[PDB]
Amino acid sequence: PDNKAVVRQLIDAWNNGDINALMTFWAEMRRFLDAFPDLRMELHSIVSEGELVATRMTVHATHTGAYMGIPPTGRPVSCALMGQLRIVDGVVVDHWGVADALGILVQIGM
Repeated sequence: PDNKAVVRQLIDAWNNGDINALMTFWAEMRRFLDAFPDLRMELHSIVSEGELVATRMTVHATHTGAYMGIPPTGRPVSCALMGQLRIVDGVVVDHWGVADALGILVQIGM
């Protein structure tokens, strides 16, 4: 079971809408997905070692929902996102992440 292949398939599943493949692998995340439900993930780099896998990504989406009170603008966003995943037995068990939240506020007009 290659950790680095699980991640690359989780991103594929999310960007293509495969409920099942995304479930074979399993706060502020809801703020995003409520404000940017259409978000898409572009993987720039991936580092694996043991159960931990780390990613550099850009999130692409359109601002259709209220984000932290800012009303929806319709404008697309591109937000840098770095995360860490813990994969046990081929399924993600924990996740850490830092998104460029401030860079979103610039992109939409705040």
